[PDB]
Order: sequence, then structure tokens, then C-alpha cells
Amino acid sequence: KNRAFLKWAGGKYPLLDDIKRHLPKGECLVEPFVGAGSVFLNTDFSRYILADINSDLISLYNIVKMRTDEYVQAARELFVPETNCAEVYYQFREEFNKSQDPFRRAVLFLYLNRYGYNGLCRYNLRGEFNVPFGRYKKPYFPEAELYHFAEKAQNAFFYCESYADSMARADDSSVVYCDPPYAPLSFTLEQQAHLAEIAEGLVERHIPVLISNHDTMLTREWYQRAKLHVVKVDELLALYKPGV
DNA sequence: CTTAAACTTAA
DNA sequence: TTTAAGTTTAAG
Ligand SMILES: C[S@@+](CC[C@H](N)C(=O)[O-])C[C@H]1O[C@@H](n2cnc3c(N)ncnc32)[C@H](O)[C@@H]1O
Repeated sequence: KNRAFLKWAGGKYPLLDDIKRHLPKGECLVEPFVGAGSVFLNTDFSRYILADINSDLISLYNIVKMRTDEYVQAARELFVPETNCAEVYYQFREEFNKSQDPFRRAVLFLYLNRYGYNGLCRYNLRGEFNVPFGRYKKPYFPEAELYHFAEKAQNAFFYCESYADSMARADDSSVVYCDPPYAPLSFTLEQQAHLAEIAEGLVERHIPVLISNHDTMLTREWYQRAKLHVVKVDELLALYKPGV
């Protein structure tokens, strides 16, 4: 199992086997909520359409893909012991927030993700990264995961857009997997239900859609028109399967 | 996770 | 003619 080079909340890494077990085959996989892209890195589709609302994330992904060797060499220089203190961290965080250069921001983004607290990605309403120092002993530099990502990204397109726009890209040969922000144990409840509506529209166009979420009475109401599978609170896999 | 600041509401 | 109580936001 291949790991993502980013630390991300709800990476769905221990759930990969279950997801892949209920994920239909197709020419193209569409991910409206790509995140770290664990499913992307552990599946074998001919091409991928990967989207997310986070512009820094999508920007980073395209840079790692197109300027791989340049990026790895630049980002590696920040994974040294000298940068592992709070004072240096908050200066790099400041440099990130003031920079208008996509490459430099992408380089610092990896640093902030590995040196920041719990790999959190948090912004204020100004759009400024404000995750505090993580105080780690020895942050790992994901050089292998970076190169593996770039290799797989050769057949992937990245888009910075909401789920409704990315799911509209799906066609007859597509499969859609959705990993939205977790429902109550930002992404509103109305958006949670609207996601299910779009999936119902797609499944009538003979486009298979798989949704992962918490197993609650509220999520079961949303995904009531789908085949429900309980994993291991519990994890819910809502599969929308077209009837040929 | 926590506290503090920013901002609104009521009466 | 006011300000404590609430709600949201910022950030260690
Ligand atoms: C990794 S997925 C959810 C993972 C896991 N279920 C959890 O909640 O911890 C979260 C991602 O969805 C993206 N996202 C949030 N709202 C979105 C939206 N409206 N449209 C597309 N992507 C969105 C965020 O950028 C974030 O990276």
C-alpha cells in the first residue's frame, strides 16, 4: 500500500481495502474530494480527475507533477535539523502567507504540513495559514512518496473547484468516489444532502458513485437510495449502482 | 484541545 | 441613553 506524501485528516488509509472492494471498475476515476489522494495512489485507473476546494493543495499537486526534480530538491533543503524550532517555523509560515509565488508556496506547504501541528491545514478568513508549530522530534521527508505521486499524476488532471463542478465532469466511462468532510458524529449539512442528490442524478446517467462517511441515522437518510455497507463509530460506504 | 479576541444581540 | 451575554473567529 502506497502512502501519500502529505499528512491529512481522514486519509482513509486503513479503509483502502474496503473502499477498493466496493469500488466499480472504469476508465476514469473522479474524486471531488481528493485530499491526500490515498485512493488515487492505490487504484489502477487509466486516467484520473482529481478535485478539491483547497487551491494550495491543487497548486502543489500540479507542481509536483510537472516540476518533480526541481520541487524535491527545493523542499528537501527545508527538512534539516536547523528548521525544527518554533521561531524558524513561524517565519516560514509568514513567508508562506506573504508569498505570491506558487512554487515557493508549494515548497513551504510541504514543510508546514510536516512541521506543523498534526498535519492540520487551517486558515483564517483572510486565507492565511495559522497552524501552530508541531514540536516533532524528527519530521519525515516523503521523497519516495513524492516521486511515486508524480509518476501516477501523469494520467491525472487536477482542478480547484467545488464538488458539484467536478462531478459534472464525469461521463459514461467514469467512476466517482466521494470522501467528503465527515458528517456530525465549512461543509454544511445542506451540502451533505446536496452531494447525495448529485449522486442520484449520476447513477441515473449510468455513472457509478461511491460515497464514504460516518454511519449515522442522518447519513443513512441521505444515502437511502444506495446500497449501504458498514465498515468495522462505524464507517459507511454508500454505493450508487446503475442497473444496465 | 484550550483561551482570548472579535463581533453581534438584546432590552 | 449601555453592557453583559451570546456567537463566531483566531490561534497557540
Ligand atoms: C480528505 S476529505 C475528508 C476526509 C475525512 N472524511 C474527514 O473528514 O476527515 C476533506 C477535503 O475535502 C475538501 N473539500 C471541502 N469542501 C469541499 C467542497 N465543497 N467541494 C470540494 N472539496 C471540498 C477539503 O479541501 C479537504 O481537503
